[PDB]
Amino acid sequence: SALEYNKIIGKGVNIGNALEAPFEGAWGVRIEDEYFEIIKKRGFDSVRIPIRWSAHISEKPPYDIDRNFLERVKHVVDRALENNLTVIINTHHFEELYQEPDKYGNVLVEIWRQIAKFFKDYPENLFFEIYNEPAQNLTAEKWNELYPKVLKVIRESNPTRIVIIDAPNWAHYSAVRSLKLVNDKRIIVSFHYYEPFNFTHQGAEWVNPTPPVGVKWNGEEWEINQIRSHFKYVSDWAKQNKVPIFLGEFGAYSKADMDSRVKWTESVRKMAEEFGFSYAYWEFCAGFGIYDRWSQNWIEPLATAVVGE
Ligand code: NI
Ligand code: NI
Repeated sequence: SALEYNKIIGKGVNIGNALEAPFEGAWGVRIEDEYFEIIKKRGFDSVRIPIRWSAHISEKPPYDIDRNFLERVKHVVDRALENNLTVIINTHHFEELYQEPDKYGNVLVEIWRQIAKFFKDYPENLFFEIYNEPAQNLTAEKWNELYPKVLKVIRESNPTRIVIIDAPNWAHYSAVRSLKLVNDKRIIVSFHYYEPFNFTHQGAEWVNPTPPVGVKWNGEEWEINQIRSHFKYVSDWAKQNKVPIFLGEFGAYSKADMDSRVKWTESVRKMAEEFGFSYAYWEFCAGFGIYDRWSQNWIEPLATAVVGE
């Protein structure tokens, strides 16, 4: 039945550079109501909404999320659900957790206690995702310890809602094997795919050091074969552990030449489809965007590379 839920993720897109910034709009995107209609009409099944809850909580236990922030996330979720999209909400960019997980693990626990309580009565097509891209000091070991704790508390108020568990090491495809799965029939494991990194993140200012621009991805056979090896590796593991897979982010930065981006994106997307993985493109309208807010239209053929059909 987890597999049937994964199928309602289907074809997805992240709304990035929005609520996972230190505040909404700081990174260039404010989520407009009309985007959900636009995304649904284009052919997507789902949206994934990164959210930096840790920027809108009290310092003192039990770390109350600010009420106006919760109402803003409720509005966004509501608009997406009213467009009959599956919705995934996460916690994202919890900077202290990356550095000091032992110290901040219980804050993540309490954030999730509140969100889970707030959304408990929501329809089944709202999924929760405990944390985006565990990495740094939140090691595979420490993540295997923390995530079941958060899940326990989500389950107290939401006994059956799908919960997405990311692989550690920035949700690298390889990191799937280092995940210790709990016995829960309502989880989906997620990886993010940006290989080759030198191509998808060429010119990216936020990476140190910035890989140089001008890197090509040609869609040759050995290149395609590379994607298949990575995805077969995840599939093999997922089949053995009886767990659905969500490719929760993939995309190539717009400093890459468009032709390469199109071929890479189409290839990655077709590979996720080949192995039965749901997916969410990174991302809707910012630096990796498939939608142009100024021209008010999809960027083609990259959008088609994502959506297919
Ligand atoms: Ni705030
Ligand atoms: Ni509203």
